[PDB]
Amino acid sequence: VLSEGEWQLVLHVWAKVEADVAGHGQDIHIRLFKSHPETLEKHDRFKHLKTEAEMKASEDLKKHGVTVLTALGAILKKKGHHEAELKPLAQSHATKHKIPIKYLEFESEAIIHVLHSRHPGDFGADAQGAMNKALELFRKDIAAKYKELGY
Ligand code: HEM
Ligand code: NA
Repeated sequence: VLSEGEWQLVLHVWAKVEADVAGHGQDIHIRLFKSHPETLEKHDRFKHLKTEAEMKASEDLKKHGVTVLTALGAILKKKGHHEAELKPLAQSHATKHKIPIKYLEFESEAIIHVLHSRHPGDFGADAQGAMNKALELFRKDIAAKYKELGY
């Protein structure tokens, strides 16, 4: 739904994520789990990590963040043509992990906050708008697949 110009801002900012994917992943998950503690309960792997120092010390959580941001980066680089990338993600998050669509909204907010905190200069108003639109499109298409799956 984005313009080419907006996609360029999305991908330009994502290149900075890729310069420290693991660090971005940790910051995003710490923000998600501290702001929305109920999400922490859906991560059986991590629900025992109840302090910020405890999540930061978890190499398992650090590895998961890379997995997550690697999949998200692959989706964003498709500039909306991400049917095949979203299919297995919707399938697992709807029917295996049982993640409400609202939690993807919480994670999207956390991504935006971390990008702004690490890259306040490059993640200005226009890049923030483009990245919000890209994540909104991701959530819309995931929600449509949830419905196809019966969830
Ligand atoms: C922000 C967008 C998100 C992306 C891109 C993403 C991506 C992924 C990927 C690639 C996996 C591993 C493969 C798979 O099982 O499908 C995974 C696993 C998982 N995700 Fe997500 N995810 C997101 C949001 C969330 C949210 C919000 C929750 C719940 C709070 C969640 C909970 C889980 C759980 C429980 C697993 C299984 C992990 C395990 O125990 O090994 N995800 N995700
Ligand atoms: Na579970």
